[PDB]
Amino acid sequence: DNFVMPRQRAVTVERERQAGKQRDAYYVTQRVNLQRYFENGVVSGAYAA
Amino acid sequence: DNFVMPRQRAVTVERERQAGKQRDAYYVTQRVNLQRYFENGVVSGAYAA
Repeated sequence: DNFVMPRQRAVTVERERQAGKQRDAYYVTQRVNLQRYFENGVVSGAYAA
Repeated sequence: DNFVMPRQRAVTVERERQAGKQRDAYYVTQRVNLQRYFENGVVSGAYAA
């Protein structure tokens, strides 16, 4: 529960038809992040060094 | 009446979508000029010195 991902825009596939070049360009963008409410709730384990 | 408004095209708004930069480009243009039939008809009063 401590960690939540925020999002401004989802995954969007917008196509652009270039003409002088016969190719069609596809653009996919996304606005996301990962933050936690408070500074706790995650613990890591590592080998003995 | 000595002055005129030579005009070719009026004020036009062109909307362009540039998907590569994901900008909306807006262009406004017009073609105008100022002319007089004869080389006279004006007078201006300036300050001293």
